[PDB]
Amino acid sequence: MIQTVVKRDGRIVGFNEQKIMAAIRKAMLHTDKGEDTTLIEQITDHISYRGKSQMSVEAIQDAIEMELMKSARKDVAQKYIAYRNQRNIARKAKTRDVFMSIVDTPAGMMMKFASETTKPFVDDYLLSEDVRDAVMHNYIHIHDKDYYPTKSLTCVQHPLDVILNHGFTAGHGSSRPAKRIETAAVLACISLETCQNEMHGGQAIPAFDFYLAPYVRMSYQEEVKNLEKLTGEDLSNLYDAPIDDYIEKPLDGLQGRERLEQHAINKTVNRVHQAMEAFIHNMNTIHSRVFSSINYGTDTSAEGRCIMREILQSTYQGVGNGETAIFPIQIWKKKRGVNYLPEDRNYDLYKLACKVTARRFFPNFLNLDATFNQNEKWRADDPERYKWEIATMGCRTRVFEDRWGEKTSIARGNLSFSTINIVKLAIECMGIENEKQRIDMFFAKLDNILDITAKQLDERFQFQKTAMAKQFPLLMKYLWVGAENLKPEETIESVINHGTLGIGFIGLAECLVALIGKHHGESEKAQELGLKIITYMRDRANEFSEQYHHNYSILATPAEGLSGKFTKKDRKQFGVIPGVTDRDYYTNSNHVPVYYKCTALKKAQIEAPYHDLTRGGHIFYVEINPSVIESVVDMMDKYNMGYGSVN
Amino acid sequence: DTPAGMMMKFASETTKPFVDDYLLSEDVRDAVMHNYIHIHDKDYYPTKSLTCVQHPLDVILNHGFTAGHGSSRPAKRIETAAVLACISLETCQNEMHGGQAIPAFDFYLAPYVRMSYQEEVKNLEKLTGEDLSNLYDAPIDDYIEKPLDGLQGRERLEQHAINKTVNRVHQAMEAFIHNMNTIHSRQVVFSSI
Amino acid sequence: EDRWGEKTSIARGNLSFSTINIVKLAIECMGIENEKQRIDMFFAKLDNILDITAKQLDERFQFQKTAMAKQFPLLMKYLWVGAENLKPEETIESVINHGTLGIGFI
Amino acid sequence: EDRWGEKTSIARGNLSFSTINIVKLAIECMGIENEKQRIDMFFAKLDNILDITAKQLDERFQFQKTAMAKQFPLLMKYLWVGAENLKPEETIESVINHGTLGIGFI
Ligand SMILES: Nc1ncnc2c1ncn2[C@H]1C[C@H](O)[C@@H](COP(=O)(O)OP(=O)(O)OP(=O)(O)O)O1
Ligand SMILES: Nc1ncnc2c1ncn2[C@H]1C[C@H](O)[C@@H](COP(=O)(O)OP(=O)(O)OP(=O)(O)O)O1
Ligand SMILES: Nc1ncnc2c1ncn2[C@H]1C[C@H](O)[C@@H](COP(=O)(O)OP(=O)(O)OP(=O)(O)O)O1
Ligand SMILES: Nc1ncnc2c1ncn2[C@H]1C[C@H](O)[C@@H](COP(=O)(O)OP(=O)(O)OP(=O)(O)O)O1
Ligand SMILES: [Mg+2]
Ligand SMILES: [Mg+2]
Repeated sequence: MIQTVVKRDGRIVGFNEQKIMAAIRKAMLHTDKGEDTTLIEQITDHISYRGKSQMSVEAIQDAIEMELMKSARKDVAQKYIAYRNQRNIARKAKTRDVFMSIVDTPAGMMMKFASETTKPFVDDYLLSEDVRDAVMHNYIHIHDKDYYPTKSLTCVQHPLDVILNHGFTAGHGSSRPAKRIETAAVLACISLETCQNEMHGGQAIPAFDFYLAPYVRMSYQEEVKNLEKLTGEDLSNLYDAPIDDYIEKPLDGLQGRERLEQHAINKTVNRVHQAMEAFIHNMNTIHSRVFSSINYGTDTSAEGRCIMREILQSTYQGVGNGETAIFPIQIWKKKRGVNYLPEDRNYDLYKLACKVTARRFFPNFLNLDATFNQNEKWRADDPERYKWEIATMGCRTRVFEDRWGEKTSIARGNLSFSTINIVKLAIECMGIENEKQRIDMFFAKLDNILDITAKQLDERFQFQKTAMAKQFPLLMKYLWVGAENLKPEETIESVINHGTLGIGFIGLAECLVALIGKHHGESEKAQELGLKIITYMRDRANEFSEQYHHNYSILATPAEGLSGKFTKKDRKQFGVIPGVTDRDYYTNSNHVPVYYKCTALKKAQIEAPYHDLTRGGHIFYVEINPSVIESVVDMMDKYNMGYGSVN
Repeated sequence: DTPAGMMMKFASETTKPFVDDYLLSEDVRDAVMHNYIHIHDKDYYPTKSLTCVQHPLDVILNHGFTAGHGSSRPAKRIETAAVLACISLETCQNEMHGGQAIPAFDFYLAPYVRMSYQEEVKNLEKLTGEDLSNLYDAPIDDYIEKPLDGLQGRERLEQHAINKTVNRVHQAMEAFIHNMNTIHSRQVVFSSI
Repeated sequence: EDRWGEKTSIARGNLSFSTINIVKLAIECMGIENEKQRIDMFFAKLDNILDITAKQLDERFQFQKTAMAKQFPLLMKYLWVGAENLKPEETIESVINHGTLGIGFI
Repeated sequence: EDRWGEKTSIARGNLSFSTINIVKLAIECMGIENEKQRIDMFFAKLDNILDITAKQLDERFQFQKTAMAKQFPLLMKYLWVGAENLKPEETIESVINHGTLGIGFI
């Protein structure tokens, strides 16, 4: 018969026939009709005989189920199997993640639960038939689909002046306008964190130096007032006294009323340094607990320069014990006539920026001299000229133009963006040996996929309106264009049509190899064909914008949540192809593949003429001494490069 | 109506049936269904979380903390200790499902009022060149602020430092309250002191 | 209080708690007409419900162990009682017992 | 070692210990012709004997507590770990779990 049973943990025990009987009985006492031991005895006798003298618990339960689903009582088997499976799932939850398979920080687990429970229901009940079929067959990717039922937007550029000047009331929390540098930075961090919860993208602050400039003078005035209180003097003429720069100088060797004109500047510099050092640590820890971007560089004043040189020296020492800071993402705004040439006003700040980018990976560089960035309403004497300087985010997104409004990049943002796979569009028509027919079929299918993605974006726009203003407290009261005439229970459809709808692509080297012998980085004809298809998409986007009364733009997708979710589903359907579906990850939107070795000059020369057709966003990533960064910035200046992120 | 609220509702509704059907016993489920017992925070059952903790602030103030990729040096004033306390209270809320409390607020924040008193004195020494080495550990009965209507020598150079220390602790005690109240927009963290 | 520690309210908290419905038991014990047998039946039901509640709390405690210290970064490195002698991959069994279990009523 | 205390060896000792006869279990498993079956039977009997021994040690532990500290003046006033916090009439339950239980073999 059977002598020994091995438990699950590993213990060895003697065979006990009164254990199978009591287990079958508890499955017979949960059905419509129970039974006495008439069949239990037969099952146990059959199991005990025909054994191996040593059996496991699972090896006995398998036999129990096999016997139960074989003798006239198939209703006890289906109660036995389900209970066994539930107990197995319960025991597998002590060291694994079974609950995610059925459908580490607790907040992350809850967010994953929400995303997984939301995605399929949106995929089924909200999308139309044609768009659903297009999405199913690995054609188009709808970014942040989990947040679809929450009629949410992507990002916005914060007009920090409103908050800093009038105060903000969000819920039961109200805050007055600031009066020094130790509160303006905190209020900026509060605004970023608050608006992050209301949108599924990043947060950016344009004109970082301009907004905080007025709060460097206030600290100086407070220090002067406190300095004249213990001496009984009268320093009323120093309040509006112009200052060349807030440079710290040693105090020894002076006396009188010119010695205390420097103590105030010294302590003002110290306070501004501490404030800018707290900003970085806060925006790093909050993310490590939020996509944050700050752009600055086009201010010429003693206060803006002080802020720009304190931030650029607190980002040099790093965080903690010298560690580099991942956030916030810092961007330098370079213009011809402000801080570029050696004789311009802020050349030393530019030199410091180039030095810091060689140790701490930041800042980036945004070129204001490009054709698509220049604005005609700019004059370097208006104190509010920052409204006409373009700003970008760390997520590679641009919103400058507008067909029914001003050409500004403040208080505007993205509404939605979707990505179109074109490598499959090339493999699906790789069979043809004649080039002309192959290209014609490629274009014919590209037209249809573009129409489908435009219809999907229009439908998502139609769903995103009908959202009450109260659902977004901070965004639709202080941080959007017309968000000052909207009642709490009023639809935002009267101001929603000021954002950007993005159409992106992933992979162009692969498409050309699946089309012609090589990619754009080796063959000129492939480069011409790629430029042609990009221009065709841009013209179709213009037609869509004219037809649907919206704004459409072409984007180079950042490839942060779509790096791999396009090539596995093509390997499983088309097989391994040399140089196309044999690398793991597709190459980026229009870059140069990381394996085709090139120099910076050739890469820049080939990749430059795409930025004029990628108005929705583009990057110039170069892998690698301040001289190297200076050369990179000069190379960007020589061409129409819009955004660069050399490290 | 806020997106975070909708996501949390989805997550809780997803979690509850799994807890009912896979993790509870048969006698517990019958009592739960027949309106006998109520299990608090059942939506957080799969996340093996705790409810409450009393924060020891001296550990994170004398030394620093390294959570994730961030780091922080030990506090050296009153305008950074009151911020590190907020950071700890907001960071530990996402790892539990209850409330956060700070015991002995006065004891924990006391050793930094004195450090604030020793920097204004240093600035005064740098301005009016003296030594002032005996003012550091002078036993102060109270940090009360009074007007400077008539003083001279080493008696108004010691009241001025007290005035500045009081003005710097007021602006941090109000910042603590404002920061803990404004977590509604950014459920608001349940905090006690 | 602590049966295996010191009377310290620092670095300690609650693990979980459940509440017990008392009024339903009293409504169930309402057809009795002796004023002395009714209270005895109420107590008999209350004892069983308390036993089930304690069993549920113990089972939740057993599940709450086997949790790695690395999914509670700040709590199990600085803020808990013995957190300092723990490693990221170790479970919190050795220090979890300083918390409390709660039985409620309404 | 200590699962609920520090890893010291001062003021700690042994509560009781019991020994298990292994040779008799092997003599009983001697008529089996197959070697692997013999070893499996030996382990099956050893597991049961270990369970009974642990039960006996736990029962003796339960009896050993509820002993007044007055019965061991010096030991429960100065020599034990948690002593000096105990009244003469208080039992030693709170400080008895720092000892060790012993299973032995020959
Ligand atoms: N001692 C045994 N002798 C024979 N078969 C056994 C024995 N123990 C378990 N089995 C087999 C046959 C039973 O139908 C089946 C159910 O096991 P069960 O008695 O619930 O044990 P278990 O390992 O789950 O223990 P527990 O639930 O008490 O921790 O396992
Ligand atoms: N309520 C029930 N309904 C149906 N079948 C049951 C029920 N209770 C027990 N059984 C059956 C299937 C089980 O595998 C067997 C023994 O029950 P049980 O000991 O609870 O299961 P188990 O061994 O899978 O659990 P565990 O892993 O928790 O020890 O009897
Ligand atoms: N808002 C904040 N969020 C997170 N960390 C912060 C914040 N503000 C300050 N910190 C950090 C910066 C330091 O690492 C630490 C202590 O600050 P602080 O007292 O200025 O120390 P320190 O030694 O760097 O000062 P200093 O060099 O200016 O004399 O707290
Ligand atoms: N961390 C914070 N979070 C939110 N609001 C804050 C925070 N810190 C300060 N505040 C609020 C408090 C005030 O309402 C507002 C401006 O503070 P502050 O610069 O001290 O000016 P004030 O109006 O209090 O001036 P004064 O104290 O001179 O009268 O910001
Ligand atoms: Mg510092
Ligand atoms: Mg104030």
